[PDB]
Amino acid sequence: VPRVKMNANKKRQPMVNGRAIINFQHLSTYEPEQFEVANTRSTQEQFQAWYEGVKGDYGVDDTGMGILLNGLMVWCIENGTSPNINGVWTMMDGDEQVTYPIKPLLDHAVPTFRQIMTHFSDVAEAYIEMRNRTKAYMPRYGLQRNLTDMSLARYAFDFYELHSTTPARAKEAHLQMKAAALKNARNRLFGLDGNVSTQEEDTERHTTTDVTRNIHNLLG
RNA sequence: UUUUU
Repeated sequence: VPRVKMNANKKRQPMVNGRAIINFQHLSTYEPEQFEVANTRSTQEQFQAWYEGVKGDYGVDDTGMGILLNGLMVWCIENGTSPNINGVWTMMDGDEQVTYPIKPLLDHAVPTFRQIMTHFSDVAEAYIEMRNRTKAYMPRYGLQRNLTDMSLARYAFDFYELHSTTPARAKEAHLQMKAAALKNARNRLFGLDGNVSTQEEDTERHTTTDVTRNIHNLLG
């Protein structure tokens, strides 16, 4: 008495013209990563374009970017990846402090800069645990949110990506800090258009006329 | 979706 193996498909199906459109053979093997089909982060083409833009502006090569990306990621952990950031971002070269401009780093991000840094969310999460083994390390973003749980330091930056299995109680904490940080976020599409209104005067000026025009139909 | 500095 062998054991039968069950496999179910079809059932309802779209059936646009009497036959199914879904390729169930391909659907069985089509199991991509959740972050590869999410619209909350930049695509591979957009991320690749951003990478070359930073190279052409800073002038460093591939090995230089590897060092810079580590410093930039740490800076983005402490300081949020807001589109309004300006000035320079700093990294420690052993003992001295070196600064790099922020403006060229924001120009080549086709989507918002937070989507670009979302690609570093998995690496950034591992960085916090590496720091939180012998010392209490809390990112400045988590300090500004008044998060009193040091165990939930893995999730203390604004470019963190939610996962199906990685967070269990951190989902509630991460969303609460997002709501607190976005309590007074204005959303205006337009504002201060480039037109200055005013008007245009098209009238000839002659010595025989007055400041504006001649006087007619006036008696006295 | 964005908006978290």
